[PDB]
Amino acid sequence: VDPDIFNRDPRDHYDLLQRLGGGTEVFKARDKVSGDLVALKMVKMEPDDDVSTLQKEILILKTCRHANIVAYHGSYLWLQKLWICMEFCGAGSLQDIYQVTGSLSELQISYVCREVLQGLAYLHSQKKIHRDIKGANILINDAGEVRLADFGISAQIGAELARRLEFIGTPYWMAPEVAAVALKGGYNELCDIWSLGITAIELAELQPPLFDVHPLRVLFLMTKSGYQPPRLKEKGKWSAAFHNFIKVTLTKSPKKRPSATKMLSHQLVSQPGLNRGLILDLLDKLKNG
Amino acid sequence: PDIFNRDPRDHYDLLQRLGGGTYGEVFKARDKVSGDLVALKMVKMEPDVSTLQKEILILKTCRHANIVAYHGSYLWLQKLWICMEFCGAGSLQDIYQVTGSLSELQISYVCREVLQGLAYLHSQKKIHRDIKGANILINDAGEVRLADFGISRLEFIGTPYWMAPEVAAVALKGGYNELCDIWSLGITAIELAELQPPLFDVHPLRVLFLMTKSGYQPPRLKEKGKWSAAFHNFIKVTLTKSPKKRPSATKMLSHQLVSQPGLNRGLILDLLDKLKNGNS
Ligand SMILES: Cc1ccncc1-c1cc(N)c2cnc(NC(=O)[C@H]3C[C@@H]3C#N)cc2c1
Ligand SMILES: Cc1ccncc1-c1cc(N)c2cnc(NC(=O)[C@H]3C[C@@H]3C#N)cc2c1
Repeated sequence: VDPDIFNRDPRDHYDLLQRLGGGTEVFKARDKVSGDLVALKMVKMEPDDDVSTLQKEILILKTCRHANIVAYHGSYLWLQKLWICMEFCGAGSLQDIYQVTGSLSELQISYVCREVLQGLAYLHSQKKIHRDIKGANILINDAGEVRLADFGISAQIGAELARRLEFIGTPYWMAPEVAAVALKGGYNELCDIWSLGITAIELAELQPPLFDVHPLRVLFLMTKSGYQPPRLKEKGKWSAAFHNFIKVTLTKSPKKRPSATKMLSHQLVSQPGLNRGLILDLLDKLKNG
Repeated sequence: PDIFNRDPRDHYDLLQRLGGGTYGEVFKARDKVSGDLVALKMVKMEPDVSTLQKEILILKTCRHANIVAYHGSYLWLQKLWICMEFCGAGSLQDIYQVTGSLSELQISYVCREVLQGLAYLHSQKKIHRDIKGANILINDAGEVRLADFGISRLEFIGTPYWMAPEVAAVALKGGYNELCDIWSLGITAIELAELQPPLFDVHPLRVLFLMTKSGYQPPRLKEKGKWSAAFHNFIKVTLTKSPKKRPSATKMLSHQLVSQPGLNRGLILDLLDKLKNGNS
């Protein structure tokens, strides 16, 4: 439910095309009037299904108006099926791409991080947290431009918090550090910086560190006292400025991890020559490789 | 270990819900064979039991005198029933509502017995998370006991390879450590002294937000007169603002208030006697 939801059938305005992506129901679609391409995320919805999560997710997306975040074109409601209409990105995600091209070049990774940091600075300026930064959620269009997508996990966290906030009851025995986690969450937007650092390793190595480890064992490894941030594996392949970018983004203490704005001044993402031309090259490798 | 794949209604007669949602789905029940009374707590399951048996084994390997007795557990139609000791007198909140305010010596004994229970749970990397009068049980032997529901959300997690360490910490523990129990015990002592925690009449949200301000100062006992230096000091240190400075359960057990002589179950049997008089 949304206060600007179009109360009509999206198929009156769009021609459905193929289904997109694992980890979605997302469809490529074409505006019947304009022939423009879009992406339509359909989710069937009984009237008894709780709307809280879908309500927050639409809200999070409509109040975004930034180039590095997939544009929003309204939502629909018809026939017990909700639809979210957003910008379409012809090349899909960076994960879809590197599974074909192999590891990106350092300059390509540098451009991608700058564009992601720009989007994160905008999200964090709205006090939004993405919380699922990864190769699979960084979309690339035919022009080689970078857009951030998939606010599902961000919506889930916000939905449950507001619910845990009004199902609070008697917190009069609650310690101060617990109440801070109750109201604010236990972590802040700097988690997106860490995730970006992991994504940089992912685009260099085709998987995040510890990808071959059982996920539960990973949660325990990262919570141990002596846990050390991960590092690039093939050190000789990369410059010191890239290593430092990983080191600083992967600062273990969130009280010392630089913000998105600060990172956008780092040497790796402030060097000259970073433009979508680097990704047009990557996309040509994808086509002609 | 014995988890029964049986309907617990085969063995017990349910009698009445206990508490008022403060405990959840908890029932007084009678053993159909003997007449023994027990308390049966129901907890819903998903189709997700391996770890379940591990936590059960720990619950019956326990014979700590400050943990409620565990008799068994039933699994039936995706619902887990935990069979426990039944305390006729209920909680300390059940008691002081009829009795009134506890005495400083009675409060000191409770704090000692609760601290021992807390030291046990913390030694298992369990956090109680809900220390308060309503959750401190008193059996007819005069024993002060805590319930161990540590046995009792991958949605938040999903895949963890990209998440920050602090996000993983929130996903596992929850953003804090067992020292939150020490704060809740300090508040509980005040509850036992005044029949309410500090700020009971303020709106939950308001109270929550006031604590996050850096201008927050811990609460204190209402009437400075009725209480001794030891009690006041016990409060001060248990209600330490920063968890990095809050004393552990083991350390708090050496505090003067819970070490003094004369702490014995007589204090609690006296309380039950007063309760018995109030109900006639
Ligand atoms: C990632 C995600 C997770 C969860 N919900 C939605 C999305 C999501 C959102 C959007 N706005 C998208 C826009 N465009 C694309 N483009 C393609 O998938 C190219 C490969 C197809 C062709 N041809 C995918 C998109 C996926
Ligand atoms: C604390 C807790 C937290 C969450 N879930 C269950 C319990 C719990 C566990 C147990 N083992 C109990 C055993 N006995 C009682 N007794 C009464 O409530 C007497 C006053 C009623 C009458 N008549 C309550 C019990 C509550």
